[PDB]
Amino acid sequence: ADYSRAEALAAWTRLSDEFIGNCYVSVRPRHAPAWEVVVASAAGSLRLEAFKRAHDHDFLDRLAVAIGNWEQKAQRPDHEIAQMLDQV
Amino acid sequence: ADYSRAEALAAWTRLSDEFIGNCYVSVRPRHAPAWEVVVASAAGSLRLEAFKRAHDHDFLDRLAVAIGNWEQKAQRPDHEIAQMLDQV
Repeated sequence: ADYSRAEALAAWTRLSDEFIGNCYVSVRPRHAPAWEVVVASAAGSLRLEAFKRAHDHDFLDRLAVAIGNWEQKAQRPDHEIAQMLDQV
Repeated sequence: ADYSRAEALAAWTRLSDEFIGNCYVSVRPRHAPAWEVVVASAAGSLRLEAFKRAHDHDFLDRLAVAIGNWEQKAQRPDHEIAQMLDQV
């Protein structure tokens, strides 16, 4: 079970759990568990659990874009967003 | 360009402009205008402008899923969300 990309996004982001959860709610496809399910299942890092579930359900690409969009609104440097997107 | 799906979504959602904008921020691909550009360009309905731009840039499907997900949290009936998804 290789969660390298999920772990990388978990480390890279500077967003709050509130904002990460809001992104998850928006981008979640129906075959992925709802946010409340994720939160309940989470032992330890919540953003790691969310990003693992996005990886498992093939939407981490979209979740990474959402996270990068909210980081852009908080003036995260463009090249740092592009570095994250390349990796994740 | 056929904007019927954009109009359908604009005539369906019960979310506020601010909530729609937050979904848009998450789902927007890089080649779509930022939310503030949309806001500045809308001559009529802001939500319709946003949905037309999503149609143009091939993300209206994702925006519709995001809005449906937030409506589902507001206890919008499940068949209504599915009607919107079927149409849009």
